[PDB]
Amino acid sequence: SMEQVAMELRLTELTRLLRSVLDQLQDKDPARIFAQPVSLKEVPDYLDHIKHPMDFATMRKRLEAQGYKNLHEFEEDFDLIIDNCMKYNARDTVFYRAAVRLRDQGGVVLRQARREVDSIG
Repeated sequence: SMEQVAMELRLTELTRLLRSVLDQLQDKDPARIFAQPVSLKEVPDYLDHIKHPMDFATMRKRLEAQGYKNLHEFEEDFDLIIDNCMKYNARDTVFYRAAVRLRDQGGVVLRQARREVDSIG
């Protein structure tokens, strides 16, 4: 149908905007601490601690399959990255501190993304 196509174009455009959002958030992680999944070869107990692992490469795969229906879904995944880290790692670690800085810096980007998503519909 024509409606299915229009819906698909909206999803494609959301995907375009989320790709730009994802790029901007990942720039706030210049150490690349959150770029890839935590290695289960190197942290073999990780899944005993963290039930829903997340990372920027895994988000990017979902994004490119147009797997985010709305900004809320994308934000859920970004929040997992931060929140997982802040649980597994102690306050005095470069990992925890990196997550805090990512959260604080990403807040700004996500604030305007929400306005853009609502504005353009």
